[PDB]
Amino acid sequence: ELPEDPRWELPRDRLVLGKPLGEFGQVVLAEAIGLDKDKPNRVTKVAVKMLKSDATEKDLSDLISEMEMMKMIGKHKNIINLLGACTQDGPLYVIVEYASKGNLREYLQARRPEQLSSKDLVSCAYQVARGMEYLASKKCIHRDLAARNVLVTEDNVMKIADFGLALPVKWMAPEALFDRIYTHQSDVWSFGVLLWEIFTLGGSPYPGVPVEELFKLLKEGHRMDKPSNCTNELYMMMRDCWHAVPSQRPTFKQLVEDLDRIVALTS
Ligand SMILES: CNC(=O)n1ccc2cc(Oc3ccnc(NC(=O)c4ccc(C5CCN(CCO)CC5)cc4)c3)c(OCCOC)cc21
Ligand SMILES: [Cl-]
Repeated sequence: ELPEDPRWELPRDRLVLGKPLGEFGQVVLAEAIGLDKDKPNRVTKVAVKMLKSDATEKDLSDLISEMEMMKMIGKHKNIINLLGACTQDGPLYVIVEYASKGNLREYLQARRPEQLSSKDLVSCAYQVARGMEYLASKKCIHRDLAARNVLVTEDNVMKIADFGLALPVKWMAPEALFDRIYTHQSDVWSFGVLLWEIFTLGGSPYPGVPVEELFKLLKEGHRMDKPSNCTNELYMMMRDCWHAVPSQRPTFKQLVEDLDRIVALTS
């Protein structure tokens, strides 16, 4: 039996569950009635994460921990924000903001040659940087930053997902891969691969490279090549994110500052 929290508790009769959206815990589309108490007759489209039918006691503990983490972090434009929850007299439902256009990898893959400009791709990169600047300032390490874990809203807002949970190897920094040392600097390495994903329109990184070979290539100092539709300045930003010593990588503050200047100058 879970403790009630009046700040976040939505009644179950205010939540109409819809189609399944995604299958590490089950997610469904839903409609919430009267979230903003200013307008109690308004319907809001929401994503509702829950446990699977064959879920353990440890899975419940993780999903509770995930909910409590999201309360502490607070609201930002470029993250999947908590909107409410159903904890009492039924299954745990963690209600969050709905992102109608899916994850960023599929969004880009679908829109390969409506078309997206150069300015749209750098804007997309800036919003992911701005959202990670926030999560870093709230002391939250992602551990798994990628285009699959960025969602896209109806109004083209990039929202970071699956942040701070208690193949992925191609996004991990060497220190994270070898020693399991996850830091804010290892999330920058992962952001570098996320840039490479954006400017390849959802490309698969290190293609035809097995797991055993990828350990050696990074140790020896090999990196991914420049994309075709991509400037030199933006590739230097990728290469700086992929610096071997973690202290020498840029911060998300610097990346936000650099990307803000680039979006302004791009057409
Ligand atoms: C730290 N904890 C958290 O961050 N989280 C807590 C709860 C939680 C819930 C999450 O699920 C959500 C949230 C918001 N939106 C979604 N959207 C979709 O799945 C979606 C996917 C694909 C389509 C496509 C449908 C078909 N057409 C085709 C053209 O018409 C193209 C769009 C449309 C929609 C899922 C989540 O996202 C990551 C995992 O997703 C399974 C992170 C979460
Ligand atoms: Cl609420």
